[PDB]
Amino acid sequence: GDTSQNALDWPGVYEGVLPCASCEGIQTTLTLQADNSFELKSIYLGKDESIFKVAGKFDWDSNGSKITLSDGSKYLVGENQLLMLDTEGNRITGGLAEHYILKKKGM
Amino acid sequence: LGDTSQNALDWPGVYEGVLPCASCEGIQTTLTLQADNSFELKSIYLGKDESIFKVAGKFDWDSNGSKITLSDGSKYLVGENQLLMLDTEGNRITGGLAEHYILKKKGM
Amino acid sequence: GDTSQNALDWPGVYEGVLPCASCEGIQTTLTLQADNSFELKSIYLGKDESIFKVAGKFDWDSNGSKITLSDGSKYLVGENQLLMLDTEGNRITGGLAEHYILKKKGM
Amino acid sequence: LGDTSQNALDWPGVYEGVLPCASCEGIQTTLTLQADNSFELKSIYLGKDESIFKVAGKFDWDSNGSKITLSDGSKYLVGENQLLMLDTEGNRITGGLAEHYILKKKGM
Repeated sequence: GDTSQNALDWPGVYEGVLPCASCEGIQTTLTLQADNSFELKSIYLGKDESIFKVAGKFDWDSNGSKITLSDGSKYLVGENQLLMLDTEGNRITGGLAEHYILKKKGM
Repeated sequence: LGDTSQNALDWPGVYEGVLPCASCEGIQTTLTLQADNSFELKSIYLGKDESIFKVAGKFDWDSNGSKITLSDGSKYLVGENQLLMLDTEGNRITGGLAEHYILKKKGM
Repeated sequence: GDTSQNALDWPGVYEGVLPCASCEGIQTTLTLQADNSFELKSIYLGKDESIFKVAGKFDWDSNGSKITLSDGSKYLVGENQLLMLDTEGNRITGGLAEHYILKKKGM
Repeated sequence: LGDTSQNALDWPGVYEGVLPCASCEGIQTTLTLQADNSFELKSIYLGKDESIFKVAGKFDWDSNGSKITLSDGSKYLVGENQLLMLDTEGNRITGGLAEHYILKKKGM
């Protein structure tokens, strides 16, 4: 039971501008609820703004540490943040590693 | 005849860079363009879970002879000794990572 | 001047369920205005529904026949329909060719 | 030990099918899985503008030993003499084109 899922005040809204494969950035808002539902809004930055929204349920891993959303995206749940992981749940390395953090709103 | 980049530039060749990756460290990219408007793309998705993509196809130029669209839908502005990846609208990508979208000709 | 752009009552709302690479289908609504603006809504069908929206300007080709949206997608404008084309503006062939038609709403 | 498809099936092998394509005729697909959880994918995007993709990488199984996720994010349900492509939620794809998501083992 000594998990992040139990330890952290994780329900809430997280925001960041994530790297985009073919655009300025993905202005991301990810809202998590205590009932393991979520709302993801992804704004692909550019002259037209293009907005992807998905709402659904997410799952916790067996360690109560990482979540997987219904769009397949994974996050490490941390103190005042979510860290988006690679397709297979590993931390994203390299020069842009910090760009994958979604900070709890107001921080 | 058209006073265009397509006609002005020695654009057939090999271009390389490391592009931003939506969910990985980066995309080590090698894009080879031929005069007959065929291309070959290699993309190594870097990180703890590496993969390699290789794409071959044809590309097309816009009416202005400036921008190319690859068969995978990616667009590039063809420039002097470089390609600049554009967004889906065909616009130059602005912001913090703008320079990360440049593929320079090999040996530069 | 003898073009589809001049001939057709093309402004309006077009709908269809397009093939999806990794889902049931893309329930698509594409609204075109006379001023060459558009609104595209794409619902990726499944248990969570995921919705992509983009609004912007579109361009006509020199023949006044095919349009290109700000997300890069292309359409042949026809009588009471739009026909989505491949990346390079060619008609999509094969067994599923008719699945790429967006019919004007009410038809 | 786990009573799972991963342990039950002779799943290493080559699977083929023609998948639906978002903006082309179809995707003639060949997916090769190895016992060490590495894969090779060939995808020919059919139509008037043909292109060929080749992807190599690793894949991972879910805890139930039933579903695999490739390094490109695609998921499949591993079954008897077939793979079934799943949606991004990992659910079986329903509707009019449901059977088009099956890749059968080669020679079937």
